[PDB]
Amino acid sequence: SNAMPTTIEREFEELDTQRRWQPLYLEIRNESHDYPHRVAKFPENRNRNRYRDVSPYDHSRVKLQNAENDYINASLVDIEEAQRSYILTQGPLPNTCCHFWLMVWQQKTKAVVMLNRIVEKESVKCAQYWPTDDQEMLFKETGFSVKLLSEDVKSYYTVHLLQLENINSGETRTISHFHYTTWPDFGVPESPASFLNFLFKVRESGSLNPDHGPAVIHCSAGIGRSGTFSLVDTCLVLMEKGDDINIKQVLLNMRKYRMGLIQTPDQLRFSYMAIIEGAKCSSIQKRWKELSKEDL
Repeated sequence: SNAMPTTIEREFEELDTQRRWQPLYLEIRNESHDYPHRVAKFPENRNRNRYRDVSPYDHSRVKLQNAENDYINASLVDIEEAQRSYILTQGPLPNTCCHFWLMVWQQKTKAVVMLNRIVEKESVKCAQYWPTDDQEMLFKETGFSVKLLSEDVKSYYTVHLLQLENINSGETRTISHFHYTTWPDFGVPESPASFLNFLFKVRESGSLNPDHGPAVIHCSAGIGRSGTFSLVDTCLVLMEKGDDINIKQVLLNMRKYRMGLIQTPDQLRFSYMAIIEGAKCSSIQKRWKELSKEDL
């Protein structure tokens, strides 16, 4: 529709030309406001944090309602401008899987987006908090069980349909669990197409829309891969609404909700590439799907 490169396109060109991705990434690190995270650093919360230096801010943390200790390492990332809100969280610990499902229940979450593998370069990054066989999984501490209803196994992701049961009330909800299986830790998806096909499979289930609770997005720390997913999705939504977006300023605004979103210069560059390609969307999504080779 315009011959002239968009601002984002031109920024990308000269960022690449001048090899300026690391300096831009360092600028974002330098301009990121720190906010209090006292609750994360309570001594009784030590066994609730996977990583010492990845903490939710006091002002945006997700609270476990009606619990002795209401702490979970999870952040409500709220972009009013985009009518978009996500929970970003760490990969649950063996002792916080029960808190995870409580939070999914209380927040009226329909979708969980998992961007990590359980084991990455011989480090355990997440507990297996959902079943893969016909066995009901019990979370006695918060009173939930999870059962696998069905699964769709693609070449680079699986979608699990889960029955989450509040055992105290008998009430059940179907949760879509979108598991990206080939996005390495501190790394990037194989292509903008593979990432975008995944994102649009999440969108198409209705799981990111205002009529459900916030989607829960997690990886290992809930900032790198989770920040990439959330940034791209938020920038795309801002752009269709007709906003003329600065990706750097959108990232600094999302970083006010959860520290350290986007962990590498390459992740930042990939975010740009996915936003540039994503801006082009019924047939565009058809090409992404085929280029993703999801059926191999």
